[PDB]
Amino acid sequence: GSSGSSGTARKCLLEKVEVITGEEAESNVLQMQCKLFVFDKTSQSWVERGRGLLRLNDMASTDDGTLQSRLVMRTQGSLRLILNTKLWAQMQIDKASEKSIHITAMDTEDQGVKVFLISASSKDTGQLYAALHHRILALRSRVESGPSSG
Repeated sequence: GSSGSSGTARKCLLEKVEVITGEEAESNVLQMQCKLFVFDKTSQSWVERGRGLLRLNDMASTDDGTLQSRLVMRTQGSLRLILNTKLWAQMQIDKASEKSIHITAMDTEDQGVKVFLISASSKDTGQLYAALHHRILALRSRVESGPSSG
C-alpha cells in the first residue's frame, strides 16, 4: 500500500465523509399537504406562517447514533422551508382536535420554541399526529430504563 503524513498527525480514515456527498438518503415516513400556524402574542391568535406540503423525514442521530426525527414543513410556492426543528423526548404535543393539533417546535431564524398548529383533514390530521407521538415515545424509551421486573 501507500504511506504519507502531513500537518495534522491524526486522522480517522481515507474515505472521509467531509468529502463524501451529503448522501442524506433520508427516509420519508408520510407526506401530505398541510398548513402551519403560530400564535403571535401581538395578535393573540393564529397567524398565517406558511402553507404547503408537510412530511416527516427520518434522520440519524449523532450523540445517540439512533434513528432521529424532526419536523419539516415546505410551502406550496417555492417549497421554501420555514419550520425545521428536531423532536425531543421532552417534546410537547397534544391532540386538540381530530383536525387540528398543538405541537411545539423551534424556528430556523428565531430559533425559539413556540406553539405551532397543524390543520388537516380528519384523516390526514390523525396520520401526522400518530407519527409525532411515536417520534417521541422512541426517545423517552431511551432516557429511561423502564419498569424493572421484581
